[PDB]
Amino acid sequence: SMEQVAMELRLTELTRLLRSVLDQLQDKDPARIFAQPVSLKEVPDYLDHIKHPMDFATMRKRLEAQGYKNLHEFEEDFDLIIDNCMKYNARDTVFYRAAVRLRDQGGVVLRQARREVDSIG
Repeated sequence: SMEQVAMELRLTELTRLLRSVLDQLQDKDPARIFAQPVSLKEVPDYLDHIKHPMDFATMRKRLEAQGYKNLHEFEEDFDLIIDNCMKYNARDTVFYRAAVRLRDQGGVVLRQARREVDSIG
């Protein structure tokens, strides 16, 4: 149908906007701490601690499959990255501190994204 096509154009455009959001958030992680999945070879007990692992490469795979239906879903994944790190790592660690800085800096980007998503529909 023509409606399914229109719906698909909207998803494609959301995917375009979320790609730009993802790039901007990932720039706030210059140490690349959150770039890839925590390695189960190197942290063999990880899944005993963290039930839903997340990282920027994993988000990017979902994004490029047009797997985010709305900004809420995308934000859920970004928040997992931060919240998983803040649980597994102690306060006095470069990892925890990196997550705090990512959360704080990302807030700004995500605030305007929400306005853009609502504004453009």
